[PDB]
Amino acid sequence: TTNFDQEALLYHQQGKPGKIEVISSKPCATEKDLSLAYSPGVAAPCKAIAKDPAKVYDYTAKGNLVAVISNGTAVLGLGNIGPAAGKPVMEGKGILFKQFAGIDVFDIEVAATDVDVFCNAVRVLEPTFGGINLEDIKAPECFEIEERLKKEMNIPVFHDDQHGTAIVSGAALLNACSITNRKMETVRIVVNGAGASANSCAKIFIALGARRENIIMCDSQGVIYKGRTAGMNKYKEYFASETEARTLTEALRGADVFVGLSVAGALTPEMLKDMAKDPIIFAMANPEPEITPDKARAARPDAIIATGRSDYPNQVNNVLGFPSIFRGALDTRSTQINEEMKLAAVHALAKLAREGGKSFKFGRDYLIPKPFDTRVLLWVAPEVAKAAMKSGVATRAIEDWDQYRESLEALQGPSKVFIRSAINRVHQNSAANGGELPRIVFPEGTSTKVLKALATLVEEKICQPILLGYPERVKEKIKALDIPLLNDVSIVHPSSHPKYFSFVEKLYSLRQRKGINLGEAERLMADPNYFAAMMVNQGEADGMVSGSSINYADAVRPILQTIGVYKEGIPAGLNFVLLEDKFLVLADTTVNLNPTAEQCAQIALQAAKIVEYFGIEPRVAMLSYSNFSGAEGTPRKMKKAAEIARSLRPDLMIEGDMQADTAVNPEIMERLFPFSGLKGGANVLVFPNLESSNIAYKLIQQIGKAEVIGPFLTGVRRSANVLQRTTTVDGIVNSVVFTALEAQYIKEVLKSR
Amino acid sequence: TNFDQEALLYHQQGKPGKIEVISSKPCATEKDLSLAYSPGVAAPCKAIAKDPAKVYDYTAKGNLVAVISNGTAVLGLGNIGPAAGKPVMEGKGILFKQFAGIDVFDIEVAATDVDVFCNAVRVLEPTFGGINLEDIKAPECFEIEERLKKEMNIPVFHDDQHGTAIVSGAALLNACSITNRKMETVRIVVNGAGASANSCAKIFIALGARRENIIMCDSQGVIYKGRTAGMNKYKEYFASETEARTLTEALRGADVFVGLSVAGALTPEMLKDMAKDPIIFAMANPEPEITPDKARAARPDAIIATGRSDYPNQVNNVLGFPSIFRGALDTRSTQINEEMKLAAVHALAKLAREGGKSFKFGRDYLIPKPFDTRVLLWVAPEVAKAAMKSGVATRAIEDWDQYRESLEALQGPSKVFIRSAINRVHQNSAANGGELPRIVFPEGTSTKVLKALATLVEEKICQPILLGYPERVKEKIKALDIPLLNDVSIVHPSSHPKYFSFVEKLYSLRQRKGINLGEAERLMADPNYFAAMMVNQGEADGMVSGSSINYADAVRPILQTIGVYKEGIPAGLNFVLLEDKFLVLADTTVNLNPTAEQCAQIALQAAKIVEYFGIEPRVAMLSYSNFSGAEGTPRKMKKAAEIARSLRPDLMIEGDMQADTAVNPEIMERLFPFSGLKGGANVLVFPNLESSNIAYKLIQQIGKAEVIGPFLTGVRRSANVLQRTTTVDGIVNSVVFTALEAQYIKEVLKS
Ligand SMILES: CC(=O)SCCNC(=O)CCNC(=O)[C@H](O)C(C)(C)COP(=O)(O)OP(=O)(O)OC[C@H]1O[C@@H](n2cnc3c(N)ncnc32)[C@H](O)[C@@H]1OP(=O)(O)O
Ligand SMILES: CC(=O)SCCNC(=O)CCNC(=O)[C@H](O)C(C)(C)COP(=O)(O)OP(=O)(O)OC[C@H]1O[C@@H](n2cnc3c(N)ncnc32)[C@H](O)[C@@H]1OP(=O)(O)O
Repeated sequence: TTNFDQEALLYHQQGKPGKIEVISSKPCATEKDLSLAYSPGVAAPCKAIAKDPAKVYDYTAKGNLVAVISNGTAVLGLGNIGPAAGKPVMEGKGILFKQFAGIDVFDIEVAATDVDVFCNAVRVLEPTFGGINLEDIKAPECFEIEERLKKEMNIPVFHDDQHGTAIVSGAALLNACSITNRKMETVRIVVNGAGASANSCAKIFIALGARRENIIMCDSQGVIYKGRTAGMNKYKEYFASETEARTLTEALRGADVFVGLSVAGALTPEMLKDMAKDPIIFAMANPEPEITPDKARAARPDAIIATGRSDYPNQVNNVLGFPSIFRGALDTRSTQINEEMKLAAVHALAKLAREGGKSFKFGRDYLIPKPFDTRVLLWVAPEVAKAAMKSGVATRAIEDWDQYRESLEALQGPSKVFIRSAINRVHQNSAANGGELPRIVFPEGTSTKVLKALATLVEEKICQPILLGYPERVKEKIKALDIPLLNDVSIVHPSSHPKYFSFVEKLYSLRQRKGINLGEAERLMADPNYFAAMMVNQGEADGMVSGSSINYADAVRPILQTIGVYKEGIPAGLNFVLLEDKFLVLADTTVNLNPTAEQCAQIALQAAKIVEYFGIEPRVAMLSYSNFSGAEGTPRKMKKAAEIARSLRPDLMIEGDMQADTAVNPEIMERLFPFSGLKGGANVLVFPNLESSNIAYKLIQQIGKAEVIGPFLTGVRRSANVLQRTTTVDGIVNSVVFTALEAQYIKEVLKSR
Repeated sequence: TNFDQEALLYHQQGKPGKIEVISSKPCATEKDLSLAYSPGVAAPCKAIAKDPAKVYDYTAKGNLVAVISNGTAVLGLGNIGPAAGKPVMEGKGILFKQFAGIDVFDIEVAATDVDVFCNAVRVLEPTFGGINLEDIKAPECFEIEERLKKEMNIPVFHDDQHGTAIVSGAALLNACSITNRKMETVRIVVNGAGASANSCAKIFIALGARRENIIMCDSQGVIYKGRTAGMNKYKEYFASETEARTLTEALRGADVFVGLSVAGALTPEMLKDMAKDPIIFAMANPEPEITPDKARAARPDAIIATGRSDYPNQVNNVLGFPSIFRGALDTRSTQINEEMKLAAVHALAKLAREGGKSFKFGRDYLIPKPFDTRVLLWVAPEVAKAAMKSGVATRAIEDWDQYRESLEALQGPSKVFIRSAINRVHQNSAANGGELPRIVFPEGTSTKVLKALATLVEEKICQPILLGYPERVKEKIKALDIPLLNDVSIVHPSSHPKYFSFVEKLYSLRQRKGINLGEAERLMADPNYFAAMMVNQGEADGMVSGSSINYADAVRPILQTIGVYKEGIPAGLNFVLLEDKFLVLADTTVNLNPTAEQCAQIALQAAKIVEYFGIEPRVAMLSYSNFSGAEGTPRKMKKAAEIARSLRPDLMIEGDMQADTAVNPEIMERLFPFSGLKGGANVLVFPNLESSNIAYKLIQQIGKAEVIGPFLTGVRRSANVLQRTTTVDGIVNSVVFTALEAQYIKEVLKS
């Protein structure tokens, strides 16, 4: 079938099949380690737990192990396809738990559509798990199953499909009512859809203060009125209204809030006209919402809008709810997830939306936190903890809350969140600038890697790409690769660009005494690399990305000739290694073969200032094959480099010469060279020659199991980066994210002066 | 209680428990999640809905085993409960991952009733590729297993029932082969009616024993046909028509005793009256029915197996389930039938009757050791073959070499490289009459060195010789409380008999390099110089230094004393132990800026070492460039590769190239298919000391791979200098490989 589907298929099938693997968190390499992990040593925890059962939480994974359980009768938007065919989404859901709350998950697909047998099978699994996440079970069975297992089991039971939308949209409505000066007891709500999510929406809205009579529920047969027989059951009567309205159009007349849990296009302009002033629209249907935010505001300008789409503001995404909720539950070793806790989550999210460089402004286009916000865990998980204890369902009290947030941050390290946060920041930047995306030029307009990355990139609003090349030939490669998301992208052929000759004049004037006269300037300016560099220089672009298809020197050279270094700056490649507790910055990985002490120092200063952009204390090591010897050669160079750097930046920890492990490992430093002023391990590593840097970062990238992003060109006046030609597509995507950042930053600085 | 306390903290420290579920694929970024979850995840779903079998292609199913228990028969603690059994189930899981690379969900079920238990497990089938029932008390377990085996279409296997049967079965085959018995005539009595017994009888009969020649006993005595007292459906399976009623009566003239019982049950009288060449399987835990020394005291002709590791012929289940399930899953089988269990038995037995060299088949080696790295490669394919032949397989394995490759991928260097080294050292010693390698450690007062030596002498790795003032070294040894080193030889250099002969030698070597006799004497008083000379003159087999001194100062007296072999160059070499492969990095320590020629020779040295471990070396000359050959190191590395290829035309040697280009074959094929390096490189030669040194140290710290070394190559005798940043575990590894280098050199010298 399609391209994206094929990618997903290969994603699941390549290497190890599936998306999860169960590994040891403790040593198990030697026979002794196994004598502790298994017999005869493993008897010790058992004996303990046998005598004091609660201690299962102390000696086993339970305190962080959640079950994602399903019979696959309501998978995503695919319906009743079976448990086995539902296994990939349950593995996926597990991944969300791990990435957002650091929770371990076993995905359990049960072959039981009978409620009775499903519950009998699951109930009895309780000793194994810290909590149960029911997922993708069709209505009305899911209601019966969750209600039953919620009490029969002494660990939390939570069907996300029912309550996620209710919780998140609950927060969104709290804030929207606050903006429009509504009080909920008077708010008239209409819910369209009778799936698993609808009932929980009405209940949560009432828990927040809305009145039942002011809420009207609809399904495929229309308004769910009291006394209806056609297509009803026990649970659809739970919120049947005694309203006179019978069609969807009639329920929404003079209405305040629309909660759409149905089908695309279901909400019509006629319906919109007859809502109350400042109508609140939740169009949560999948794959397309009941109406797009643009159509809704087109019909009625005072509207407030939320979707399940990330393309549009106010995305309600279930990922805002279950990770923090289960987190709070597990850390308090709670017996359930009750209404007090769900409400605690609702309010925590809502409050979070209502409160470095830029930040999202609270308003009609910002009603709830963004999914890639690292603070949701920090804010929500503890309020859930608090609510669990206050309700008495917690069995373990949390006393030190700061210490608790430390424990939560540890769960959210750079290997999980750095890129996520970068992307968010790009979004805060564009949003805070009236929404324009940075204009980024790609001189390699026919590069397969580049076009494929741009698909991802344009879809997620990271930049506005401009491609360079012959328009017919690039439109052709784009069609051959079947990437339709790029039919709008600007394509420019340099020689026929209107600003071409002014560009050549500029290059000429810049390099007329460096071997480039008008003839030659014209020649060079016809080259996309040069044209791109000049667009960036002249402000016709906010940044540029090249080198996907040629060696670094050739790609970087026009950048250095056109844009040049800023005062005292030095052109230098820099990469991030995204580890779990920290990230390391490596420089210079691309430009300088054999930098002097002076040059190494400046590189250090540049990397340092970048690290600071990310709110980290840079701690710098000048790497060598030597430990504090200062011997003739590389040792003296790196020692002097550290000395110079410290003189220009006396506030920073900068040390050298030292070996790499001495540098990154603080115990080694304290045990062997405690006189060193570098403490806590360095996070910035500058190399003595191009061999060491280029080789190190590439090896780490290939055989280490840590993401590394870059190289990023530092030292230059305007925004430009040269990819490693060995890059992957996902690599280019990460690169362009950070180029979008650099571009946004530099544009901001230019607009100040 | 101290071992107990250690185990407790082991479980309590860091993350509670012993397991965590991690992603095997990228899933941090927006794109990655759009593939791991909605909307991309719809694609595999839609596929599986269409063809349920594809659940094996797009999910962990084909490598996921449930270790399921209710905690009614946990280890040797009995009916202790589901929550209390959780630690051993996680543990069992760790064993699955380590011995077969199988992922496991530990499932502790709160159900003592057979019908509800079975109803809960039956319905989990879509989740797992197989079910390993564990620690469920008899007789429930019998009913449960038979039932779920019928009801479920994925393999069902209660290891407690069949493990001892299978392993001791292999053992019995071999023991009978040594003693020239045919199974048809062998008289067996098995003592104990636990979960293990019936399956023992069943497997023995499958191997050729007659039901009539087998007697079962429990606490009340012989299980005869027509006995009523305390019998049940399953104790009837092997009721004998024997006239014997006591155990002692059954064992009279018997060939085999299978003890699945209690300590002391086998007595000299019943033992005296077993047949000639009695076979004793004393597998009670914690203590055997009888110790091997006492059984041989009573009957010298006895062959003995225990469940304990202290003694030869250990019967341990860990030899069974990992390959059994491996074979099962890889053929995507619907069950584990008797045919497969037998395949396991026969393969285990054959493997024992066959690293560089191995053990001697006889009465003290009837089966492989539990930690034999050959087991998975040997057993899993025979299980698979049996699975296919018996029709329970749903996916045929076509290429057996491709399959053994895949199993090697599962049991890669990160799990077994050091293990195999240790085994190889042991077998070298063993094949050479038990002499341990003489390794001299000049830093006799180094705490890190002493701590490593504890493990080293404990594990029969070498004969250490410490250097320093005997007083101060014993003083520190007592201070650190390491009692295993009260026997170790300690030498004060100037007080050694061969001291002056050593100084003369140094003199004659360096009399024209700035050293006359006085100076020679003076230097030879230095432990580093003394150690070097000791190794040189053969008064030691090797040396390891550099724990408390910088590398240059440590390595210099070695190079001045022992020196390089012809055409050789001193070079530091490291291994990176990854999961699919190991990488070799050189030269990581000595040469600041090796020439092309030097880089070539370094390459050759690394190559020969890799070949020593049975790998095809593939060499990349690293640069900041891809096949540019520009002035500078690119040119140097291109030339280096050309020279290497000239000296070893049979090898894949290529350059100049970047590191990702080198280790990654896709990059290479995508960008530089003209190159002669195919399949990724495993030997990486660096253009300078900065790059090599920084690389191995960085990888070691932030990478998640063990890195071992540096090892000094190019020198005439076995000597290595540690990185001063080494940890103690680092020193034990280093000394392992030093022992190997030492053994090898001694062997070639005797030629
Ligand atoms: C991602 C990867 O895999 S990276 C691959 C490994 N790295 C490489 O292949 C690149 C290695 N380095 C080089 O090739 C060279 O140092 C280059 C290309 C960066 C310099 O280019 P050269 O051909 O030597 O001189 P060139 O005229 O092109 O210099 C470019 C411009 O920037 C300036 N410039 C170049 N390098 C520097 C530097 N370290 N510091 C300050 N200014 C510099 C120059 O002055 C020049 O501007 P100007 O001539 O108008 O004054
Ligand atoms: C694990 C880690 O962290 S390593 C840290 C980084 N590595 C280092 O710091 C060591 C840096 N390298 C060096 O300092 C030098 O290369 C050393 C120590 C290897 C040798 O340096 P020198 O001071 O010249 O040694 P020295 O002059 O005493 O001679 C060494 C002996 O070995 C020989 N030798 C030394 N290097 C070599 C070589 N690459 N090739 C062949 N022979 C050599 C010499 O012939 C000499 O013997 P000779 O006296 O008969 O001529």
